Amino acid sequence: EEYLVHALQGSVSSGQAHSLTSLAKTWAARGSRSREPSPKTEDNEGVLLTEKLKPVDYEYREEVHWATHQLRLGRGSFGEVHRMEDKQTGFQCAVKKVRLEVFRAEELMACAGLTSPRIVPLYGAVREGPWVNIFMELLEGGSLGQLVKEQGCLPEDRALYYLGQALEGLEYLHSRRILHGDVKADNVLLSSDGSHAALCDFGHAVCLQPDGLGDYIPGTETHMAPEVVLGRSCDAKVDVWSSCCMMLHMLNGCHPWTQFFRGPLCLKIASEPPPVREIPPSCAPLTAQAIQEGLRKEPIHRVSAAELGGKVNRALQQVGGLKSPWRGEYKEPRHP
Ligand SMILES: Nc1ncnc2c1ncn2[C@@H]1O[C@H](COP(=O)(O)OP(=O)(O)OP(O)(O)=S)[C@@H](O)[C@H]1O
Ligand SMILES: [Mg+2]
Repeated sequence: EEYLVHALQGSVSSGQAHSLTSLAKTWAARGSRSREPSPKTEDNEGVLLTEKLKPVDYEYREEVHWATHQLRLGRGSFGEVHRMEDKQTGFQCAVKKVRLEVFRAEELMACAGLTSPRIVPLYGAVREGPWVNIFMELLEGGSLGQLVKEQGCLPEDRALYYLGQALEGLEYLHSRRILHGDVKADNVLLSSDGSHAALCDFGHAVCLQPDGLGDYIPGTETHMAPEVVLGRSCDAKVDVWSSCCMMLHMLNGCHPWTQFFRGPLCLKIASEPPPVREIPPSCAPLTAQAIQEGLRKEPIHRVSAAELGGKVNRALQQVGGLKSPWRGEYKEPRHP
């Protein structure tokens, strides 16, 4: 690895996941470093995983070999995301811009090389000094979070449908010993037609060591599982808890806890019963039952992503499949 990395450094190369991953480890180390003076030559290095993004003489600089266009797609706690165009190939994709000082190699490790349709393909990453750029398929339907905001709430059938696809994605991750670390609506991306969903945002991902146990800071407070808050050992079940919080979010048009408690929520999530009281009463028995098994406080008793995927698939059948329209009528969220 050490020899490989040395070769990659200073250059933007076409290559494969492991190369990107190995280089990304060096980036995390440099982000921790003390403030230094800017040199005259700003380091430009990375690797791209598709020939639709082409370096030129081992360089890939914004406003030279590529550019952003139009308004921002979105911004989370760590990165701004834009549409982009490669000036050589004309290819369009998304860029997530992250400062080196907050970057984590795991964000790439957790999705470079993967090939689930429920996970955004990673196209590569290059850095211009402290500016990290992460390239990935552009999805024109926005985030599930944006949809929930627009529509107010989602119908039970849309909610079940998307939760199911998320769990397909989590099962793929979990079987590869990857924890997503921040499952929520804002980190699920949609097609133009709203038919396909894919997980994004591996900024809080951790690579579960062969043990299958974890380092792990959670991404979003409202979606934290009790075992996390209690500071105990964490596994993939953490994600299924999160997915059920996202489920509640879609149904009620608001995160769990929020309407009832003022932060911090660590105390509450640990102290209180799981927020199954926030399951709408109008929900079908199989929906309520899935959400309840996913919000078991003891992770050992909590269902796996695969197990829950089954339950929610059947619950969708019970409500009579995906009938509701895409971008339908507004639904008033639960009020406090
Ligand atoms: N590939 C993409 N295509 C379209 N929109 C995207 C894409 N990636 C991200 N977005 C949007 O940009 C937002 C922020 O991107 P994220 O990757 O979630 O960044 P982030 O939330 O800062 O990451 P964390 O907090 O470090 S896990 C998402 O909520 C989406 O709305
Ligand atoms: Mg995000």
